[PDB]
Amino acid sequence: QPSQVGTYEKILTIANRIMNGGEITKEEAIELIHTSDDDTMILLAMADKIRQHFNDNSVDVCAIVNARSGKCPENCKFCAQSAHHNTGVQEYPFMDEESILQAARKAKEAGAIRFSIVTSGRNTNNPDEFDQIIHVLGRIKNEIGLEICCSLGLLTYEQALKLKEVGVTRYHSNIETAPSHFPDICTTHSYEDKMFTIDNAQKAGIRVCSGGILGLNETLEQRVEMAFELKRLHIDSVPLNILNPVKGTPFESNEALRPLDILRTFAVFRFILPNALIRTAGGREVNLRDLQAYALKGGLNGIMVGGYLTTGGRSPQDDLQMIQDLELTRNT
Amino acid sequence: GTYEKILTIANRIMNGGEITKEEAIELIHTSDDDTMILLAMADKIRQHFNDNSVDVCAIVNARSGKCPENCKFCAQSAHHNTGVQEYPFMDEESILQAARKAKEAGAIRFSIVTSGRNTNNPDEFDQIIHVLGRIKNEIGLEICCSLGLLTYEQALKLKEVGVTRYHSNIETAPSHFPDICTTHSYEDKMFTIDNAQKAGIRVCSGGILGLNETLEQRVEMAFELKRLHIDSVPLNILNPVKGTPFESNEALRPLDILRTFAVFRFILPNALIRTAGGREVNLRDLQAYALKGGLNGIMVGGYLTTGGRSPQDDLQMIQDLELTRN
Ligand SMILES: C[S@@+](CC[C@H](N)C(=O)[O-])C[C@H]1O[C@@H](n2cnc3c(N)ncnc32)[C@H](O)[C@@H]1O
Ligand SMILES: C[S@@+](CC[C@H](N)C(=O)[O-])C[C@H]1O[C@@H](n2cnc3c(N)ncnc32)[C@H](O)[C@@H]1O
Ligand SMILES: C[C@@H]1NC(=O)N[C@@H]1CCCCCC(=O)O
Ligand SMILES: C[C@@H]1NC(=O)N[C@@H]1CCCCCC(=O)O
Ligand code: SF4
Ligand code: SF4
Ligand code: NA
Repeated sequence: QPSQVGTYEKILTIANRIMNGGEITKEEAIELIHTSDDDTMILLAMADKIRQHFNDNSVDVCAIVNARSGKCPENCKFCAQSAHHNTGVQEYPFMDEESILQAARKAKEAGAIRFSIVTSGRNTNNPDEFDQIIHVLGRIKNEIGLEICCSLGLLTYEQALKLKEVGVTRYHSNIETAPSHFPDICTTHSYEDKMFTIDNAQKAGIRVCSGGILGLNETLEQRVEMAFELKRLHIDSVPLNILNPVKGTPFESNEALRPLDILRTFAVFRFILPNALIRTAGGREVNLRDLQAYALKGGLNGIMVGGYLTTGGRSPQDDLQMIQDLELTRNT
Repeated sequence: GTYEKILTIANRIMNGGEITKEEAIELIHTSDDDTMILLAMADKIRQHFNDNSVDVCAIVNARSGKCPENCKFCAQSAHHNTGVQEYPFMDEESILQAARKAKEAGAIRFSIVTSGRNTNNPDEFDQIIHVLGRIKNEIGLEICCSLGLLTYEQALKLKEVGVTRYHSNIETAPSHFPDICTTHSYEDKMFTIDNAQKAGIRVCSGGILGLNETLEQRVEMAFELKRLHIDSVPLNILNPVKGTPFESNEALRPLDILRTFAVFRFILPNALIRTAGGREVNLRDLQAYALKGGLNGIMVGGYLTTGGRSPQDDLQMIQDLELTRN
C-alpha cells in the first residue's frame, strides 16, 4: 500500500535542502554527477529551480576577441596557440585599436553586454603592450558602452590596479581543471601561478571569471573537485568550456564527452554554486549540438556568443532566438 | 514546491493510476518556471511504460492538390488559392526512389500519403496497393499510408498487402472540429478509424496544435485518442499556409508546445507519440526537448508541401539523447 518511489528522489531532496538554505556535500555532488541518463532531466530541472531561486531569469551574454594570436611559450596540452605544437594557427601581434573597437561594436550588435580582450602568451610582460591594452579597454567602455573584461594570462598586483582603475569588471583566469589534474595538462606554469593571478585580481577589487575545460581526461570526481575549488576561491562567475581537440596538440585524440555527461556536469556545478553566473564558453556548438538549449534550463544562466579564439561558433542571432524561445530574458 | 502536484500525479501514473481531465487541464497550464519538471516527469512516464527507442518514420506526397475538402489549415484544398503543386498519383519508380531515400535516411517505415477526400476509383486504389507491396517486399521498409476516408473493404486490402499503420488524424478536439472543416465531419473520421482497426491495422491518429483550439480542447483531444485506444499519435504544429483561412493564426510559444507534448504523455502513457509536420519551424533549437519530454518517435525527411532539415542531424540528435532506433 505504500506507493513506489522513483530513483530520482535524492535529487529532489538535495535540491530542496539547498533552496531552503543548506549546501550539497562533496559525496552528494559525486552521486549526482553519476546520475543516470533516465534521471538526467530531473537533475537538469532541479538545477533550473536552484538557478531560479537564487537568481533572476536573465541570461548574461558575453563575447571575446583574440587580440593577439599564437606563439605562446607555455605548453598547455589543449591550446592551439602554444609554440610546442604545430597547429597551423594564425599568428599576429596586438591588433590596432580601431580594429579592436570594430570587433567590440560587432559584439554589441550581436547582443553581448560585456566584451573581453584576450591575448595568447603567459602574460603581457612588455609594459607598452599593457599600456595599449589599458588605452583600448577605456575606449571600449566609454565609446561603445560595453562592460569590459580581459584575459591576459598571469597578472601582477600592479597590473590589476591599472585594470581596476580603467574600469574592468571581470578578470578572466581559468583554473582549467581540478588542482589534482593541473600537472597533467600544463608544466610551463603551475596551479600556484593561477592562484597568484586570481588573488591579485580579487585584491584589486575585480570580480574574477574563472572556470575551465571539461574533456581533459579528468574523472567525474575531479570535475566535482574543480567546482568546490571554485567555491573555495569565492568565484561567482564561471565559464565552462568543453574541449575542442586541436590537431597537433597532445589532446588531439581526447575522446568526446557524451552531451548528457556535459549537461549533468553543468547542473551539478549549479548545485555546488547556487549564486554564481555560470556560462558556456568554447566548444558549446560542436560538443552539445542540438542539446545546447538544455544548458540554459539546466543550471546555466550565461552564454558566450560570436565564436572563440581560433575556433568558430554559430550565428549569434540564433543564440538570441534560443534565449527567447526558452522564455528567458537578456541581462541589462 | 510549486511543482509538487506534477511529481505526485506522475508517481500515481507510474504506480498504475490515471490522470484526471481536471488535473490535465492544470498541467497544461504549468508555468515556464515549472516546465522542465513537467517534461522530466513525462520522460519518466515514457520510460516506465515504453523503452528507450525512438521510432523514425518518413512520408511521400504521392498525389498532390485538388482536394474538394475545405480544411482551413490545408494547402492542398481546392477551396483556397495557395499555389500548391498539383499532380496525380506518382509513378512506381519515383515512389520507390523516395522510399529508398527514406530508408537510407534512417526511416524504419514509410507512408504513401494522398490529397483528396478518399480514393473512390477502385483502379487507382489497386495502384496504391501495388506500390505499397513493392516498397515492403523490395525496399524492406514497414509500410504506412494516409489515404483519407477508408471503407472496411479498402482496409482489408491494405491489411492483405502488409500495411502496419493506417494514418487518419482526428486533427482537433470534437468540440473544435466544425471550426476547421465542414466538407466532412468528426464522425467521418471515427468510421475510418473503426474500419481500419476492425481490419486488424494499427491506426496512427493525432492532429495539429495551433488551430485556434483552447488548451482545454487539446486535453479533450488527448482523451478522445485515449477512448479510441489510439497508441500511435503524430502531433503536428500548424505551419500556416498563405491563402488558407488559417494563414494568420499566431505561432505557439515553444514551451507551450512542449508542455502540450508532455501532457499528452501523461494521458497516454503507453502510446508511441511523435512529432510530424512543423517541428523544425516551430520548435527551433528546442526540438531536442521533445524526445526527453514525453515523445518517442519522429518524422524525418520533410513533409507534403514543406521541407525538413537533414535527417542525419535528426539521427545524431537521437544518439546525443542516449536513445536507440527501432
Ligand atoms: C585563458 S585564454 C588565453 C589567455 C591567457 N594565455 C591565459 O592562459 O589565461 C585560453 C583559454 O581558452 C580555453 N581553451 C583553450 N584551448 C581550448 C580548447 N582547445 N578547447 C576548449 N577550451 C580551450 C582555456 O580554458 C584557456 O583558459
Ligand atoms: C491527413 S494527410 C492528407 C491525407 C487525407 N487527405 C486526410 O485528410 O486524411 C494531411 C495531414 O497533414 C496535416 N497538415 C496539413 N496541413 C498542415 C499544416 N499547414 N500544418 C500542419 N499540419 C498540417 C494534417 O494533420 C492532415 O491530417
Ligand atoms: C577566453 C574565453 N573564456 C573562456 O573561458 N574560454 C574562452 C576561449 C575559448 C577558446 C576555445 C578554443 C579556441 O578557440 O582556440
Ligand atoms: C501525413 C503526415 N502525418 C501527419 O500527421 N502529418 C504528416 C503531414 C504533415 C504536413 C505538413 C504541412 C505540409 O507539408 O503541407
Ligand atoms: S591557454 Fe594561455 S597560457 Fe596556455 S598555451 Fe594557450 S595562450 Fe598559452
Ligand atoms: S482532407 Fe486531407 S488533403 Fe483534403 S483538405 Fe483536408 S487535410 Fe488537406
Ligand atoms: Na521522453
